[PDB]
Amino acid sequence: KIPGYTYGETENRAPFNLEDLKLLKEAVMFTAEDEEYIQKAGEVLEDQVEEILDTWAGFVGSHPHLLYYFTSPDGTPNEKYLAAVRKRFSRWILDTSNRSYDQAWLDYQYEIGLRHHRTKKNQTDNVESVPNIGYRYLVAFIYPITATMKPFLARKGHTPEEVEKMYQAWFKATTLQVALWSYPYVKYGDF
Amino acid sequence: EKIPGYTYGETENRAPFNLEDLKLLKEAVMFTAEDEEYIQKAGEVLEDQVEEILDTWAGFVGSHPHLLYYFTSPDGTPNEKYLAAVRKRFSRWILDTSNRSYDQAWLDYQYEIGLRHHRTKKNQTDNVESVPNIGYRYLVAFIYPITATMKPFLARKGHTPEEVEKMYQAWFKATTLQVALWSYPYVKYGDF
Ligand code: HEM
Ligand code: HEM
Ligand SMILES: [C-]#N
Ligand SMILES: [C-]#N
Repeated sequence: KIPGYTYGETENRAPFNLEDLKLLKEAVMFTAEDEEYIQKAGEVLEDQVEEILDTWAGFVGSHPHLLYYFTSPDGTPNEKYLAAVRKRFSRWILDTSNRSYDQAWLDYQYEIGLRHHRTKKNQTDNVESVPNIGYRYLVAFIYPITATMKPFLARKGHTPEEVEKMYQAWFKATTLQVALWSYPYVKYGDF
Repeated sequence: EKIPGYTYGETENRAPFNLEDLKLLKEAVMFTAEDEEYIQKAGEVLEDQVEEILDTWAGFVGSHPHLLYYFTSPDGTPNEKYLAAVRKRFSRWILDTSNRSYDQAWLDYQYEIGLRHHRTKKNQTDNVESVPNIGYRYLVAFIYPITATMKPFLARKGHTPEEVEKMYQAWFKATTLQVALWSYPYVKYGDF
């Protein structure tokens, strides 16, 4: 198993539904063309995940105010926390590429938002760490997530056109997800 | 000659986020002095194309009833006065993003723009009757179509793909940065 990974088995139903999802996909310009290319992105990234995770960890770890969110109260990084999240983040790369974007997917998107937010942060791994990840950084991270993926998307010999389409699909899907993850952060009724 | 409703540098509130917050947020979006240079270049490329850009942007918003919704009168039809007034301020925002120093005045206006999408100030600037709040989910979503809209225009002055990529990436970073700041009035106090 992947510890803490509970896709399909969340305690809550998401507060957004399939119509909300359709409308949000429209807002990020996501179509059947992106369904095709996000799946291809999975195929390309799957065997590169260790290097992708090393790069992502390098980014977070190089900024004290970001590594902060994985620290124990004494200010030192909690390596068990980092390692447990790494395994779930690795799986998220595959889920983004392979899962149907349906009710189960929406339920887990609500869960991931809850886990960055004070509602559930630190509970999954039973760690003691900072209580909340400020929302400002969830939005900001859309950029470095896409920048991290981009070079890896070129490494299986796909055409420049195909690489660009995979990258754009990844950007749309990341944006879509972060928008959903805002739910527990947003003043009730303003989402 | 004054753009109605455009109050850059003269807003009523100091932003709740400061220049140190901004430094740290720039780090999170990988925005550096290099991007300052490339966003200025993007400005130079985009400036004389703004009418086409605005038509393209309006076309996207107008293409989906649930998006055009945010500019509608109670009868469900677009408020053309509202669209036209916002268009002029959006045109200016393209230039500001490219040309202003991201300093305290800039931060203060980012708080203002957030407040104007939010129920706090929406519809007050133009004194219109429209929908009370733009759901935050769409502000985040729109990071994508903003970048997709700018991309082809960034290539229309003969720059190489490598140069267009640097301008595009700078625009993407700067748009993300701004939407992150605009979340402030939407986010539960203490969670931003
Ligand atoms: C585009 C934005 C982001 C993406 C795509 C992302 C991705 C993920 C994923 C896939 C997980 C595991 C979800 C699961 O439990 O199955 C996770 C958890 C986590 N992320 Fe992020 N993340 C983002 C923003 C952030 C930011 C800004 C930080 C600040 C460093 C951060 C730090 C963490 C932490 C500390 C956890 C563990 C939360 C917990 O205690 O459950 N993430 N993230
Ligand atoms: C990346 C996201 C967005 C960007 C860059 C953007 C840009 C802008 C700008 C520059 C303005 C004028 C600011 C000023 O008053 O000086 C504005 C206002 C406005 N925008 Fe957006 N916008 C975004 C998201 C959205 C969304 C999702 C909608 C929904 C259709 C929307 C609809 C509106 C409306 C209705 C106004 C007028 C608000 C008021 O009553 O003052 N915007 N936007
Ligand atoms: C999150 N990493
Ligand atoms: C906003 N348009």
